Amino acid sequence: PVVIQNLRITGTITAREHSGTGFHPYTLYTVKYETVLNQQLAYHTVNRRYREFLNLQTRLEEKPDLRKFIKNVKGPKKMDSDRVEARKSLLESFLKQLCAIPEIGNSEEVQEFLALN
Repeated sequence: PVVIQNLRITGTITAREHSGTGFHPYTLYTVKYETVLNQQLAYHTVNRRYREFLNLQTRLEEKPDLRKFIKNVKGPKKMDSDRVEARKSLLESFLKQLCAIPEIGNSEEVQEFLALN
């Protein structure tokens, strides 16, 4: 029932967190996408750290009913432009493949990651 289109990573934001003893920088990937209704379109942006992509896969894998669907979906594993580009490409295709499976795209896990619900 959720219709997601045109999902891509458009850039990054380098932010900061407190470790408890000081501040540390970290990287968010900016993911933009649209949702369709029937003829309305909503624009969406969510910023997620690499670790958040990895946690998403883990949440799905923790659940047998969902894990089955993503057996063959290549996901993340726990400047050098070629590597940055390969990472952006990997993460993008990961999300797109997840969204293309109704049972996964509509899961609470993907919805939360994408800030849809």
